[PDB]
Amino acid sequence: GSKPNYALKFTLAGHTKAVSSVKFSPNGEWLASSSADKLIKIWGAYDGKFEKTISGHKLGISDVAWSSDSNLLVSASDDKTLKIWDVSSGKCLKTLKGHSNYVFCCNFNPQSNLIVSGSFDESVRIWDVKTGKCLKTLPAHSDPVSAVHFNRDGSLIVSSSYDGLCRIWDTASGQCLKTLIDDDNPPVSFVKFSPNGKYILAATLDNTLKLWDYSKGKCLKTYTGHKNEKYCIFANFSVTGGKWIVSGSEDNLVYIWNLQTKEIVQKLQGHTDVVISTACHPTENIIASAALENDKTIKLWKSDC
Ligand SMILES: C=CC(=O)NCCCCc1nc(CO)c[nH]1
Repeated sequence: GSKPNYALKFTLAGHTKAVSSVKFSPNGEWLASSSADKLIKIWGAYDGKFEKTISGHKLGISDVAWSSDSNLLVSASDDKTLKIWDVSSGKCLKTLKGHSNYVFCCNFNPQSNLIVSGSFDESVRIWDVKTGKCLKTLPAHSDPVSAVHFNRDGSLIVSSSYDGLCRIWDTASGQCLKTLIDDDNPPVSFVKFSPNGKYILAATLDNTLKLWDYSKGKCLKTYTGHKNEKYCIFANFSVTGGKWIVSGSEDNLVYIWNLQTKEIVQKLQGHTDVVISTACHPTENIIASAALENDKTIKLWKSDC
């Protein structure tokens, strides 16, 4: 139908501190979760079945991301490192050292030969997956980096910061192409490219999501109704059914908007703390949501539409 009907199917318990991120594997089989408890957990995407715990970070994890082939994860930790993991063995393949403060956000490029990271040290780093060597350090921002993401062909990186800026970087040179958002405030708490790489979805700590045209550098859509003044809450393009924007909220709800009309089409109730992270399954109408330390659970929601 025209609106989704997401309903709770599974609650995934096991993290012992706040969950920080959840991500579906590109092949759809797995959900990965990261937590302040220093652990990564792997779960079945369709039945929530616990698969394994991946351990090694010395302090909490703020983000985890999948390689394009679903075989590797990268994690960003308060221990100032990223780790690359073999999902099948659970083994740490590489430790990426160079940031001078907490690593907050990470992602592979589509090629999955590079990792991008953002840190409280105000830099963005670009890493070689094969060697674990730092290829480039970008003096990207003047406050902690809240998000980093590659576009569809890997030629661009978008970054956001508490400095109030969203910047787009040429991957190959590390040089800045555009400052898309240039305000002193509010903090930009999240950014990512649209699936086709033409738009950027940006969260600001004034309870606002905006969809930007990258080429024109202009705001096309605004999404409001949720609460977001403190946390770096992820947002998603839902594309398997109806075309939605999905975000967590500091009122403990998942918000779903119609991307074109900007109307709220569903609010998912169940969590008992801030919904910090949401993920949309690559082929099924399935949302994963995760909450902070009063809750510490992940929820799987399914819709017919
Ligand atoms: C204020 C800090 C805060 O939001 N802490 C919660 C755990 C980390 C969530 C998280 N958000 C992103 C967006 O790139 C990465 N990791």
